[PDB]
Amino acid sequence: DYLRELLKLELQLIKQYREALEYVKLPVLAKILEDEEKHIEWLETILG
Amino acid sequence: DYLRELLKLELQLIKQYREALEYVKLPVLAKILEDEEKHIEWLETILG
Ligand SMILES: [Mn+2]
Ligand SMILES: [Mn+2]
Repeated sequence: DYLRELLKLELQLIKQYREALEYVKLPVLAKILEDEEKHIEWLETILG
Repeated sequence: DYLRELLKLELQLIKQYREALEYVKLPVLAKILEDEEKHIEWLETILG
């Protein structure tokens, strides 16, 4: 579950990232997004 | 403040990351940590 909990925060994280991106074209914001998306696939992979 | 709010979630994120790392030697967990740490410096840089 610890792993679910992180998958949960990350998923909460991106949304807020994506919110900013509805409004501002800030490439560094889009670049964090991309890592978290990676970050979230590893979680899913290791959750099975 | 939107930027503070993200700096805030990230900071909340790592802690939970670091918690797992007190217990488990999972290199992929340590590798996320590292990105978020980057993720957090960009925030600080852009917060000024
Ligand atoms: Mn992440
Ligand atoms: Mn991050």
